[PDB]
Amino acid sequence: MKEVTIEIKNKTGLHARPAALFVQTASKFSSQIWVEKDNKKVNAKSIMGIMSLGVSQGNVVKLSAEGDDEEEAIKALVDLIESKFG
Repeated sequence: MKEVTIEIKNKTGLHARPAALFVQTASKFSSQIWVEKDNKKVNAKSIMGIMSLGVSQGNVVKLSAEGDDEEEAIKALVDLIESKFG
């Protein structure tokens, strides 16, 4: 299991296209991936889960993954977030 604490810095946070890019990037991996904000942990592959988290610009979330490609999965999301979703 791999976990990372990270600040989301893009305008819309986890909303709009960035929200879709995020969901589709996690769906690329077989591992189960979660996002926690405050006290609420949701599935990173679920758009409804991400929306319910209400992640805005500047918010600090905790990404975690568990599976055969958990390291690659976390790395992929980190690189995506750090590029501010292109």
